[PDB]
Amino acid sequence: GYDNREIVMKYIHYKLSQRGYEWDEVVHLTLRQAGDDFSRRYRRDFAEMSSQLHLTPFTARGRFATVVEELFRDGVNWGRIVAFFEFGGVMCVESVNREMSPLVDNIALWMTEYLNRHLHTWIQDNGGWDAFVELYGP
Ligand SMILES: COC1(Cc2ccccc2)CCN(c2ccc(C(=O)NS(=O)(=O)c3ccc(NC(C)(C)CSc4ccccc4)c([N+](=O)[O-])c3)cc2)CC1
Repeated sequence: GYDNREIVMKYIHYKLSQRGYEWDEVVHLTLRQAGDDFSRRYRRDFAEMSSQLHLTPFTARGRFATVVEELFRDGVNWGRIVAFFEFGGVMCVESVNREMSPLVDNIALWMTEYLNRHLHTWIQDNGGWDAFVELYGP
C-alpha cells in the first residue's frame, strides 16, 4: 500500500527533527538517501532558488505554488520529485523557526494535494513508487 498523504506528512520528520520536531516515516529510507545527497550536491542551486521565493512578496502558499510551478515546468522525473520534497521540508523549517509552526500543517496539506492532483498520473505511469525504490532503493 502507498499513500501520498501518509508519506508527505511523515516525510517532514527528518527535515524538522534535525532542528527539533516529531513524526517519522518508514519509506523515508528511500526519499531520504535521495534527498540528503541532493541537498549536498545541489546545495547552491537549491539555496539560490529558495532565496528567490523569499524575495517575492507572495505568501507562504504563494511561494509553494511558485516553487512547484518552476520545478515541474519542463516536465517531471524522479529527479525533480526528489527536489520537490526537499523544498517542502525547508519551507517548514523556516516556519517553525519564524514562530509559525501552525503553518507546518498548511505546507504538509498542499504537498499532499499536489501529489494527488498533479504527480499522481506521472508517478503511476513511471512504475509508481515500485520503480522509485527499485532504482534508488536502500
Ligand atoms: C534549483 O532547482 C532545483 C532545486 C529546487 C528548485 C525548486 C523547487 C525545488 C527544488 C531543482 C531542480 N534541480 C535538479 C538537479 C538534478 C536533478 C537530477 O539529477 N535528476 S536525476 O533524475 O538525474 C537523479 C539523479 C540521482 C538521483 N539519486 C541518487 C542516485 C541517490 C543521487 S542523490 C541526487 C538526487 C537528486 C538529484 C541529483 C542527485 C535521483 N533521485 O534520487 O531522484 C535523481 C533533478 C533536478 C536543480 C535544483
